[PDB]
Amino acid sequence: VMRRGEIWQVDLDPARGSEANNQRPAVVVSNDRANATATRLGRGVITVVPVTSNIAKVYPFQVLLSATTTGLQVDCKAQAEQIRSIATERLLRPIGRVSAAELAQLDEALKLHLDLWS
Amino acid sequence: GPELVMRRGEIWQVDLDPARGSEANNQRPAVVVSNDRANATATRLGRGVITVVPVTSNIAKVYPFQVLLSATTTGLQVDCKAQAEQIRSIATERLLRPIGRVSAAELAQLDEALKLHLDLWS
Repeated sequence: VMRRGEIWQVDLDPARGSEANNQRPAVVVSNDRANATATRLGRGVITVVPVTSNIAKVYPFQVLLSATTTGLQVDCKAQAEQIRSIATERLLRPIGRVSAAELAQLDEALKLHLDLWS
Repeated sequence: GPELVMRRGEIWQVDLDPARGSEANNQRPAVVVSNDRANATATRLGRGVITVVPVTSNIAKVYPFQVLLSATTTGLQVDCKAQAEQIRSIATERLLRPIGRVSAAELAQLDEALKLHLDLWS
């Protein structure tokens, strides 16, 4: 049981170059039928958007996540340009859930970054 | 190695290792799906991250989140299928060489597969 919108701590190592690395929170963004399939076999993959506490300059393909509603300890930003499909074994520990507003803007960021305007 | 001129829809050979579980692994073709503003930025800076869809020649069953890619037009040596469920942002340091490009109809199917997989509507 993992669901779209949930924030999990995930293990991204090893990484190369500007790829998000270390262990960090990430938002599940794959659909829940795929999530259910991945949990079924046990293996399978799920797609997540990594999160960083280094807010700095926020781009239109990135979304500010509130520590107050997510369970995070500080406000972070989800980087849609770092989207990654991961083996379920990289899931470490659940932290929380994004609001509906935050998730909707993350759908917008994904559509922008991947040029999915239709 | 290569000059970083990758653009959306192109097929490039990329190094995905090391990988865990069902993650697409080793060096294999993948389809560039990140927007060309970001890709051109990566060209200008000579570094960045490029979002790709890895490819497998194990056709088997083509699910709605996967797209059949023909050997005739891609420059691939056999028919392959793009796996939207394996979408991954990768360092430009992982790009090995350009292979070719998918057709516009194939890229449109890949757009639909991505929207399906990531639960997006437009």
